[PDB]
Amino acid sequence: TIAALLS
Amino acid sequence: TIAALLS
Amino acid sequence: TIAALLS
Amino acid sequence: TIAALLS
Amino acid sequence: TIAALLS
Amino acid sequence: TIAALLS
Amino acid sequence: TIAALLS
Amino acid sequence: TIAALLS
Amino acid sequence: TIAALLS
Amino acid sequence: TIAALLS
Amino acid sequence: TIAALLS
Amino acid sequence: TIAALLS
Amino acid sequence: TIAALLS
Amino acid sequence: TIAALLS
Amino acid sequence: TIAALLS
Amino acid sequence: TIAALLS
Amino acid sequence: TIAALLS
Amino acid sequence: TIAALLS
Amino acid sequence: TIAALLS
Amino acid sequence: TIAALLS
Repeated sequence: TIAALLS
Repeated sequence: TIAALLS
Repeated sequence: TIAALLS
Repeated sequence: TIAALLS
Repeated sequence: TIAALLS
Repeated sequence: TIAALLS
Repeated sequence: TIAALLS
Repeated sequence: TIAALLS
Repeated sequence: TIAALLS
Repeated sequence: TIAALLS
Repeated sequence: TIAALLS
Repeated sequence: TIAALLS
Repeated sequence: TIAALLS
Repeated sequence: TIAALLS
Repeated sequence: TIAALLS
Repeated sequence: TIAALLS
Repeated sequence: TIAALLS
Repeated sequence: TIAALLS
Repeated sequence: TIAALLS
Repeated sequence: TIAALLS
């Protein structure tokens, strides 16, 4: 699993 | 903004 | 089970 | 926004 | 089961 | 917006 | 079963 | 905006 | 399944 | 499964 | 923000 | 079990 | 901030 | 900002 | 068990 | 497991 | 700050 | 700021 | 386990 | 500031 947020 | 879920 | 919230 | 449930 | 909301 | 349920 | 709303 | 669900 | 919205 | 939102 | 539960 | 909050 | 519990 | 969970 | 708070 | 926040 | 308990 | 938990 | 905060 | 726990 990968959960990512690039902001 | 980049949001992702990979499973 | 995978639960996620990304904001 | 991403809201997810994989079950 | 896969549930998702993307907005 | 995308709302989805795959079951 | 596949349910989706795209708007 | 790009929204996608792939399963 | 693919559900997508490009806007 | 991949759920993504690029905004 | 990312809130996740992998179980 | 993996629980995480990232903000 | 990161709050995590791996169990 | 970069947030990620990899498991 | 691993519990952590990083701020 | 890797949980990271680069800000 | 880091507060951790590895048990 | 860089916060990480690796386990 | 590695828990780190570089600030 | 650098804080780390390695175990």
